[PDB]
Amino acid sequence: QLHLPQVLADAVSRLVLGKFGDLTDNFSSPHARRKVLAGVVMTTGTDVKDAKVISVSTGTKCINGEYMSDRGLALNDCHAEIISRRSLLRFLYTQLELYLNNKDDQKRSIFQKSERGGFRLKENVQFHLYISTSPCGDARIFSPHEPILEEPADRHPNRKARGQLRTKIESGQGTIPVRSNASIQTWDGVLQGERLLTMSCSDKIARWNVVGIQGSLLSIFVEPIYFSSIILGSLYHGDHLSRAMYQRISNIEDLPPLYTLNKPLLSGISNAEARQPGKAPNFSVNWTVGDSAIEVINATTGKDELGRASRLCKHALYCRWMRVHGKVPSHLLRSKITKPNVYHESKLAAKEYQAAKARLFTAFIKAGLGAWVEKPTEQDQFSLT
RNA sequence: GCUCGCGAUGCUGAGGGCUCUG
RNA sequence: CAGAGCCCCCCAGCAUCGCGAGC
Ligand SMILES: O=P(O)(O)O[C@H]1[C@H](OP(=O)(O)O)[C@@H](OP(=O)(O)O)[C@H](OP(=O)(O)O)[C@@H](OP(=O)(O)O)[C@H]1OP(=O)(O)O
Ligand SMILES: [Zn+2]
Repeated sequence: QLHLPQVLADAVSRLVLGKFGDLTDNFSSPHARRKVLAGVVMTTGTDVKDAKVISVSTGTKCINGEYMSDRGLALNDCHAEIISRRSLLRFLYTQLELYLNNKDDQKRSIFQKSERGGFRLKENVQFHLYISTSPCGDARIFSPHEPILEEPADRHPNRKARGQLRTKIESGQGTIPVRSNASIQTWDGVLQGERLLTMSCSDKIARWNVVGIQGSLLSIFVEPIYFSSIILGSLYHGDHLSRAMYQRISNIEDLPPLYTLNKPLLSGISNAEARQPGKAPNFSVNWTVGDSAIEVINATTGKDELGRASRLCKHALYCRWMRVHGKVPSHLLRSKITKPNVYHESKLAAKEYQAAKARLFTAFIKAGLGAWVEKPTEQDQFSLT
């Protein structure tokens, strides 16, 4: 019943692991098998009773080059924390839908009207990201073991490798830097046997710490949302994590209004999780609050065991978003969208968000940390049917 | 305090086998 | 079908140590 850093940390770890318990027949389910667990916990006050597990996810793999969807039906990245953020997106959509059904529901929604336009978060609402381990890339690649109590020092802080943007690589292990002669990925190229690169999770969370967690489409509706804390259940290295999360791009400049370099609370837990026994599960469990049960997606194909699209895929989210745009008057829009059709275009409508993202990419380039690796354009070139 | 090159030893997503278990 | 253990091999980075060169 407190709001100290460590008490908070242990609290959200406890809550997420517990909720995952409730969602998997108390860890008996075959879908309880996991290597990395992640989740998001909301707080609406300094008391732990005012804390609510929003989303829970597992997974350690990414889609194969073969199975990319030009329709956006696949999950490109099923590393636990990424999936957690996507589930959080679903929750946000649920809350916007809450605000827009009847005036009676508004008092129970986490959103309210914004004197700058569109919607914003009610005071004292905070989100907290939990990961059972350090996010792949800069935050963990150096020292993938627990820290030792005598020498927590990097011992080689000023190396070029430090802070560098790195990518998950298809069919290979370790998270590798970006190529100096990195011919940007092509759709037909990747489908023709080329190796798919995906930005590491450290890099992605830094990105979230600049452009927000809501992504481009929700910035049409809502003001930027940031994580107030990042809790690691194991492999917590303060200096490395702090570097990866924000510190390495302190040199960033000229951010659009309401956009800051978020520096969330970083904290491990008192009792670190031991490495989960057995093979690393082929799949990725997800769950958002207000759902009947978990959803199991095959991480290699980005779909479930029967080829059905996930509720977290680009398409589904776009459908939710479209259904929110229908119910929102143009004078409550932060950005002008008027008549939306294509995914990529609707993303580009969030001009401020896109400018912030540009500032991020430039921030990384100037520090000598590399150029961000985008999916081929064809990925976001689709509409609903 | 670094960078590059060459080695040595480890650490961290594929592919292919062997054995066992419900 | 599902799971476990072991083995072989690949992946391109990271760590440690040792040589050579340079800032
Ligand atoms: O949760 P993630 O797997 O990281 O998904 C993101 C997300 O794409 P969706 O929200 O459409 O799934 C980004 O979209 P934003 O909301 O940040 O705009 C997109 O960024 P772009 O807008 O630049 O496409 C990025 O893809 P990219 O690789 O192009 O950065 C992509 O990440 P993945 O491509 O790794 O799924
Ligand atoms: Zn990751």
